[PDB]
Amino acid sequence: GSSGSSGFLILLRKTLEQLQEKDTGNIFSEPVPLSEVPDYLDHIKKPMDFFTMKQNLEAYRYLNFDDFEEDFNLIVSNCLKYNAKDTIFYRAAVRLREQGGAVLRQARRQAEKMGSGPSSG
Repeated sequence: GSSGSSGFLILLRKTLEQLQEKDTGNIFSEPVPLSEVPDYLDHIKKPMDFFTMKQNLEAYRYLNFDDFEEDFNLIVSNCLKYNAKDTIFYRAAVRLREQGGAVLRQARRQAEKMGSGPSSG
């Protein structure tokens, strides 16, 4: 075992929320239904969402920001790779990737400042 890494967990939980704030429509807040999209995966190799990422996070699956960030990226990618600008979910994902960036950029420094060494503070 190890001393334990909790602080990092909190930072993530707090960050994820910030991202949601941007999503006022809650288009990604929930996982896309297969009943309406039988070929969902057929185009998406790794389907990620705000709800899905949460579960993994609560399961201590994300130990390094990079990972916690990856999931999010997909949420937008799989959406921008499956749908087109014309659609809604598309324009909604673009905003998250743009604005959200600030959230992941502000929280990133924290996950690093935690350890007084490779990052000042």
